[PDB]
Amino acid sequence: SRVRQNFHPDSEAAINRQINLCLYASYVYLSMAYYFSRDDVALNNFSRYFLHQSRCCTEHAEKLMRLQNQRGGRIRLQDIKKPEQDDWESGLHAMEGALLLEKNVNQSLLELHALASDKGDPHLGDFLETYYLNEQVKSIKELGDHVHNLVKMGAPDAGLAEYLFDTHTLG
Amino acid sequence: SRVRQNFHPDSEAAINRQINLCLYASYVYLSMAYYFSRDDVALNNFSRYFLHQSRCCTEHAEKLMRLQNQRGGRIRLQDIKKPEQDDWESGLHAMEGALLLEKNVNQSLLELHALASDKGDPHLGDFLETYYLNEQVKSIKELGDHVHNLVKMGAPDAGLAEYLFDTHTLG
Amino acid sequence: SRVRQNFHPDSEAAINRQINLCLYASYVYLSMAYYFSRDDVALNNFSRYFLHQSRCCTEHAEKLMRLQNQRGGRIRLQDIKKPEQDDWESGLHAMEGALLLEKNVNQSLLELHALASDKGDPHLGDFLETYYLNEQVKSIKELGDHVHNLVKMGAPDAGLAEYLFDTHTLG
Amino acid sequence: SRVRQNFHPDSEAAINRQINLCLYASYVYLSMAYYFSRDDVALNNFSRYFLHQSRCCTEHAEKLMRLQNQRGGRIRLQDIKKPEQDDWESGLHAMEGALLLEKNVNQSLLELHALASDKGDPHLGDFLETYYLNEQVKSIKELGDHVHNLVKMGAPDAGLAEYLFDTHTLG
Amino acid sequence: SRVRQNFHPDSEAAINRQINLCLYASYVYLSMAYYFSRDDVALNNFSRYFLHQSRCCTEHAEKLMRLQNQRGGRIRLQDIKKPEQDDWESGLHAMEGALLLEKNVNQSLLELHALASDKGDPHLGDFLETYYLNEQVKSIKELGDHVHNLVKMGAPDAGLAEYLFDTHTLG
Amino acid sequence: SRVRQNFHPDSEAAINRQINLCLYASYVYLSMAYYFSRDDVALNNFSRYFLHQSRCCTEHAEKLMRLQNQRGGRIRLQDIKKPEQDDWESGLHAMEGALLLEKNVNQSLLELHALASDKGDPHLGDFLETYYLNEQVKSIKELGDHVHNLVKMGAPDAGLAEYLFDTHTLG
Ligand SMILES: [Au+]
Ligand SMILES: [Au+]
Ligand SMILES: [Au+]
Ligand SMILES: [Au+]
Ligand SMILES: [Au+]
Ligand SMILES: [Au+]
Ligand SMILES: [Au+]
Ligand SMILES: [Au+]
Ligand SMILES: [Au+]
Ligand SMILES: [Au+]
Ligand SMILES: [Au+]
Ligand SMILES: [Au+]
Repeated sequence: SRVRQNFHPDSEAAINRQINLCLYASYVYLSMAYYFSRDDVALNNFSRYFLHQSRCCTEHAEKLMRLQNQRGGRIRLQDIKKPEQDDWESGLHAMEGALLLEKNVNQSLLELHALASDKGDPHLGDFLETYYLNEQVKSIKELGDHVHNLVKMGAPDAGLAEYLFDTHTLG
Repeated sequence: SRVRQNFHPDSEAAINRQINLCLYASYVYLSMAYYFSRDDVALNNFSRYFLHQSRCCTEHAEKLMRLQNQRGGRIRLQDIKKPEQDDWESGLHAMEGALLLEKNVNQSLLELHALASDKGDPHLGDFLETYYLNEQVKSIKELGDHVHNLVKMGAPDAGLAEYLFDTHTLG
Repeated sequence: SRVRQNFHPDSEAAINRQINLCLYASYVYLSMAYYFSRDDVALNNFSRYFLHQSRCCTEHAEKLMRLQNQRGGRIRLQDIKKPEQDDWESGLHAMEGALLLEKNVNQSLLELHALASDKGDPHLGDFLETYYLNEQVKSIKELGDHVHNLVKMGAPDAGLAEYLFDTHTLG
Repeated sequence: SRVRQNFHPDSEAAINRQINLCLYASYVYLSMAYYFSRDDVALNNFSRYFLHQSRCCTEHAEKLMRLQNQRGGRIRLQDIKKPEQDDWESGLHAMEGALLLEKNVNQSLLELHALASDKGDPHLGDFLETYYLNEQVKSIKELGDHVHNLVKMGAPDAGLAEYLFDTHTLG
Repeated sequence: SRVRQNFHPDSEAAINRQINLCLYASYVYLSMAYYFSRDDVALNNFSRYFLHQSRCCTEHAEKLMRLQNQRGGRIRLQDIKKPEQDDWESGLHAMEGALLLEKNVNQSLLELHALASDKGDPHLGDFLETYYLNEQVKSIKELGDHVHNLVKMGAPDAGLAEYLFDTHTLG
Repeated sequence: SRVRQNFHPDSEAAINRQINLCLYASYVYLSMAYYFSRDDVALNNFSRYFLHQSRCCTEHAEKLMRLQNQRGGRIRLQDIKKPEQDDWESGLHAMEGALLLEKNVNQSLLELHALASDKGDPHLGDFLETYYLNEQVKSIKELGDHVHNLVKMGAPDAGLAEYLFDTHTLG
């Protein structure tokens, strides 16, 4: 590419892997969003919350695709794997699944940053720091908060817990 | 499900297949969108055009997921297959690929409508007619228009054709 | 902590030390602020200037406390030592004391950044770069400017110097 | 000091002690504020509530420093001791700790007022009455209200109590 | 300098070299801008485009001069060399020359960043990342886009190519 | 050139020399501007004043480049020489240097006008009269005013002089 400069083939490949992972995380969140609008779950603010999470991950996936083009890399898409479950069991189980998902996404981003550093690619390092790493920390912290409150309130077995959390925290 | 009524298991399964197909079509269009923002393609209104196509297909996929929940069906997600190509070759090739994609999506919707009719599900039939069938006809017609003009202008080999089409029709 | 990831115990401890140092710097500046509103000093814009410096350091201390929580560390507070003097002697002496204070704070931040780099913590490195390191450089530069002008004007012994600097530069 | 009049050295010293105590109370409240934004506590309106308490105590400390200067006294700062705990255990425990803290601060203010009266310093007595004594009574009453409601709701062991109090009373 | 801290003499010297290079790039772009307003070239949006490029490089040069002062370095100016050509031959030749110029400027910035990293100067590294490295990537990508479209349209020999590109892309 | 009329080759060459001289004067003023934002000079309105002088000279250089194109001449750029000093010593020394610079620029413009008159080029003569000669007289007069006041105030050795001039005249 006539724009390519200081852009290692390993970084290009790692960006393509991260694109797939952010698309996958978007899909997991979409699955969770529509679990909570089932007639036998019906927690509409959990639904809205995870739909917003899904949009955020889609935006980050697209920004990585833009980055690939900006640097002269070439996007290579792969299948987006279906999520591990269609039935997410409870508000608490979904929040815990989201927390684990984001820590896995965070680990991948940190490994991508370490690669960028190894290859002396400060543009890529800054891109990750500016748009990904602190956003990931904020989301993980928020999910941790939500898990804590749900557990303390007695979710999933206490009948009022997820209902009240849906209407107060996620409202 | 305590909401389920007149909703055949075959229709539920066929809705799950259509959800996957609309997500797949969304992915194809996303792939096309970022092909046109490559530095060696750089047709930004083709890029915008296919990104909009992608959003429309995502909306239709989500509306089918909502429908499944509304009727008491259960969403079952599957892998979203990667598109057939990462390199879409030209503006004309992409428009022709999109036209073929939409005719395939349209055929699936029409088969879904025929199933709904066979199972005496007028709610499902109306849902498809109201939100899917005429939108598909409009999009196919528009893609046909675009293919015709691109071919007549001399795309892909004529150097001004896709450039001028990008700036005039898709601008 | 269920949110903790890639966060080294040394970094957590170093953050707790920096919190104490930023609180201490806030206290020094508060002391300076109220020195200049003594009836036998009465330089109200020096007073306002150092009060603003104090608020800025309090904000940075709180942002480090927020960071500790965001990353799953645990805040451990220590005594905030009283400043070295209650009588800051003159506008020039206070500005020189502030310059030395900020260089000490800056050195601590740079050592914290070097630790973050050693521990492969790019989130922490970026946090320091984004919110602390350039703000410190700007403040040190401004204090250098003020010291230069005060010295050139003949502070502290020239009777008009601090009075005129208070009303023109700090007004 | 050429402004000093009817201002007893004991009152000056007692004002310096009260400044340290109000700064200490500010620090305790800051500690409490950031306890409630831990991922394993996550009661953000408790956090906001105690942060506001902290700002109020900082304002009262500064107003005492202003008073010292207004009367021709000389501010003598001392170390601000760290709070007794970093882990405040629960919303109820923190509210009870705050109530005890404010009664101790109130006792010190009342002793300061008695000193002012003994030394025939009505300006100092009025300053305390106008800006400190009724504000202290209001805050103690409010903390008493909060403690009562938390206890009645079943805090800290009842899972919904602090969550609901956070969102309704402190929201 | 009484403000100088953690600022290596090599970094100071390298900043002075980068200032000259950004001023030089500004001069090249100014030369290109007025080539396109010749009566025998007369592509006024090419002219505007390169004038804007020139202003951007002047701003970056001045920001490096500000940085030198902020850190306590001392600006040392050198001759600004005249550009390689006064006659830039065509819109396509100028865009290709600009692309090569920016890659050379980018290489210098990346080497400056590597120096900052070697000398443990995170303030300088962040300054380059925040204000220079991503701006350079964006400009190189845009120039790549423009070169691609011009080539595909048949520039410089096809009579309509640069005229149409001037009025559509650069308008 | 098909636009060229009554435009002598000597005038074209002399215009190219004046372009270089106005660019050089712009560079001198830029150097002066950033001398006054050194931490050990820190006269920010001197800095602003000379930056404005620099922009004015850049505008006049560009207007001469436009003139060359308007008349069918061909711009030939040369190196822009670095200024005589990086350290401008004082506000007074810089103002005196600027006065000498502008008289040299003025002499060149007057010689250019005499050439235009010799070659019977009234368009060029009017261009110089309308945009250059009275602007030069105004700037020289202003610099003379500033030099006079600085000298009378006791610059550079009197500590208040440049400080007060910076804040009152140049503010
Ligand atoms: Au993601
Ligand atoms: Au997001
Ligand atoms: Au679709
Ligand atoms: Au659509
Ligand atoms: Au601080
Ligand atoms: Au600040
Ligand atoms: Au207090
Ligand atoms: Au208060
Ligand atoms: Au530049
Ligand atoms: Au720029
Ligand atoms: Au000039
Ligand atoms: Au001017």
